[PDB]
Amino acid sequence: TRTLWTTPDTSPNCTIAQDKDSKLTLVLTKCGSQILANVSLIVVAGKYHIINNKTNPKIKSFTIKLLFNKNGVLLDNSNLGKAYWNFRSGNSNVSTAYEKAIGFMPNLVAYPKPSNSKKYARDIVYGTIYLGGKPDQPAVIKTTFNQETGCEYSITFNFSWSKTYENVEFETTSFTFSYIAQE
Amino acid sequence: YDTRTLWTTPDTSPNCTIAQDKDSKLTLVLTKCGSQILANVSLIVVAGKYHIINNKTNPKIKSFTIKLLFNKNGVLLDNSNLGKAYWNFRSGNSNVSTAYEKAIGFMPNLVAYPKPSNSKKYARDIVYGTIYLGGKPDQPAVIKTTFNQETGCEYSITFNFSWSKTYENVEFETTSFTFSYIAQE
Amino acid sequence: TRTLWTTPDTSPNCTIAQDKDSKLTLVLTKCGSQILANVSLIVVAGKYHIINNKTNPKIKSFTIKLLFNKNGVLLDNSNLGKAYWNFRSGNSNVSTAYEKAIGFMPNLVAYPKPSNSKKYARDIVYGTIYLGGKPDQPAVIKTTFNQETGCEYSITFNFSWSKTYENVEFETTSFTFSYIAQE
Ligand SMILES: CCC(=O)N[C@H]1[C@H]([C@H](O)[C@H](O)CO)O[C@@](O)(C(=O)O)C[C@@H]1O
Ligand SMILES: CCC(=O)N[C@H]1[C@H]([C@H](O)[C@H](O)CO)O[C@@](O)(C(=O)O)C[C@@H]1O
Ligand SMILES: CCC(=O)N[C@H]1[C@H]([C@H](O)[C@H](O)CO)O[C@@](O)(C(=O)O)C[C@@H]1O
Ligand SMILES: [Zn+2]
Ligand SMILES: [Zn+2]
Ligand SMILES: [Zn+2]
Repeated sequence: TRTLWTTPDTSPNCTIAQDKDSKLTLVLTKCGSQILANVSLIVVAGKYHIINNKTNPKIKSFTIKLLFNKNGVLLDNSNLGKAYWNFRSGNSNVSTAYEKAIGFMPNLVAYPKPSNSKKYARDIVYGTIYLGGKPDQPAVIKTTFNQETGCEYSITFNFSWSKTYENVEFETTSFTFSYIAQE
Repeated sequence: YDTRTLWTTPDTSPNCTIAQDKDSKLTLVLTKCGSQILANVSLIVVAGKYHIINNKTNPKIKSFTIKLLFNKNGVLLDNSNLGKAYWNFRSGNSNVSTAYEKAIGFMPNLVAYPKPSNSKKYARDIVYGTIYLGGKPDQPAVIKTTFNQETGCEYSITFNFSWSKTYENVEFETTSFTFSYIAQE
Repeated sequence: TRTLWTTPDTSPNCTIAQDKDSKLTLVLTKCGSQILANVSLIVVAGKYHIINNKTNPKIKSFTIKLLFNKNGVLLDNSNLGKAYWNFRSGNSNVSTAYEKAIGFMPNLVAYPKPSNSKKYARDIVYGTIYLGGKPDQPAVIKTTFNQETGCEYSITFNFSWSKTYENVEFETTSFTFSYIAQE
C-alpha cells in the first residue's frame, strides 16, 4: 500500500484524442509526507501519435487529467482509465479496486483549489522529456495540482512543444518529481 | 528519524527575511528516505527589493541568497534567513508542539559535502535546478543549492536564486523543484 | 539494507579510459517500488581529466556502465570497481560483499532488454550537470536502463557536451533521478 501505479506494461490505458490511444506510465510512491512520482507517455494512435507541424501547424500541446474524489478514488471523467489504476502487487495490481488513497493526494493547503485568493505558482512543476529518446527532441511536461473543478483533488499533465517536428512519434523518456501529500 | 518530515508548514504566511524583515515565504519540505533526504522547495517574495523585478530600470538586480544554518544537533540557528518559529517536524498541516532538539539524520553528509578548508573544493556539494516565475514557461530562474559551505555552523543548506533574462515588472513567486542529498546519518 | 552506494569519499573507484581514472559517487536508496538515485563524477587523471576541444575537437562524450547478474551483483566488466560497491554501513561499506540486491535492479517489464520488439524511450532519463559548479559549463548525463548485453540488468551513464571547452576539469555537480524497481 506504499505504491499506487498504472502497472509498468505498455497496454494502452489513456484517452487523449480517442479511446485508449496511449499508455501513461505513472508510479506514485509514498515516502511519508511526500509522494515520489515517476512518469512517461507512449502515444500509439490518433491525432497525437505522429506529430507533423508542417502538415498540422496548430497541433502543439495536449492535456491528461487525473481527477479524484474525497477518498482519493479516480473519477471516470479522467483521461486515465480506472481499470488498471490501483495499488501494486508484483508487476500487476491488487485484485480488488481500492476505496481509500487520501495519503497519495496532493495537499490542499500547499495546492488550493481556485478561489478569489491570490493564485500562487507553487502548485506547478515543470520538466522536459525527450521524444524517441533523442536529445534534440524536447517537449515540456507541466504538472499542476488541484486546479481542476468537479473534484476534491486533481493531477494534470500538460505536454507541449515549440519546435516544428516533422513525423516525430510522441513517446517519451521518463521524468521524476515530488509533491506534498494531503496526509 | 526514519521516515519523518521536517518542514516550514505549507501555508503562505511569510517566514523568511531576504532584504527586509519577513519579505518572503520559503516553502521547504525535507523527508527522510533512509540515507537520502528528498527535498521539495518553492519561494514567494511578498515585499521589498526582490518582490517585483525590473531589469530595464535596474539591470544589475540579478540574484539573491537564502541561508539555513544548523548546529551539531541539526537545530536551525536564529541568524538563518528562515525563521525558527515554524521550522519543525510535521504534525498535520502544522508542526509538533515541541521545538525539535535532534535532526542529524536530516543534515547534509559532511564527508560527501565537507566544510570549506584548504583542500580542493569539489562541485558535488551543488545541485542546480530551474524554476519558473508566475508559472510562466518563458520566465525561468536558476535555483542553485549548496551544502555545508557556510561558516558559524556544523551544517548548512544555501539557496541562491538568479536569472539571466531582462524581466520587466515580474513578481518573484515560483514553481516547485525537487532534489535529494546524502544524509549525515 | 536500504542503500547501495560507493562511499562518498574522493578515492578513485572507476575506470573510464585508464585504471582508476575516476571517482563515481552513486547512492541508490530503496523507497519500495522506486529507487531514489543520486549521482556525481570526479575524473582525476587520463584522457577525460582536463577537456580541451581546441586540442581534441572530437573528445565530446564517454560512458560508465554498471552491469549486474540475476542476483543484482556487480559484474567485473563494469567501469565501477567491485570492491567499492556495497550496502551502506556508517560512512563506509560492510566488510563482506553482498549476495542479493534484486530489489535495487531496474524493472525488466518497465525497461526490457533489446529484442526485435519496438524499443521505447521510457528506459532513458535525461539530466544536465555542471562542470566545476559553473552555470555556463553544462554537460548532459543520459542514464539508460537494461540496454547492455552480457548481463541480466544494467545502468549506464553517458556523459556528453556540445560546447567547445578549453582546459575544463571534468568534475560535476550532483543529479537526482528515480526508476521503477524489479521487486
Ligand atoms: C538534456 C539534453 C538537452 O539539454 N537537450 C537540449 C539540446 C541539446 O543540448 C543539443 O541538441 C545537443 O545534444 O539542445 C536544444 O536546444 C535542442 O532543441 O536541440 C534543447 C534541448 O533541451
Ligand atoms: C520547462 C519549460 C522550458 O523549458 N522553458 C524554456 C522556454 C520555453 O521552451 C519556450 O519559451 C517555449 O515555451 O524557453 C526559454 O528559452 C525561455 O526563456 O523562453 C528557456 C526556458 O527554460
Ligand atoms: C541551471 C543553470 C543553467 O540553466 N545554465 C545554462 C546557462 C545559464 O542559463 C547562463 O550561462 C546564465 O547563467 O546557459 C547555457 O546556454 C550556457 O551554456 O551557458 C546553458 C546552461 O544549461
Ligand atoms: Zn507508434
Ligand atoms: Zn506580490
Ligand atoms: Zn588536474
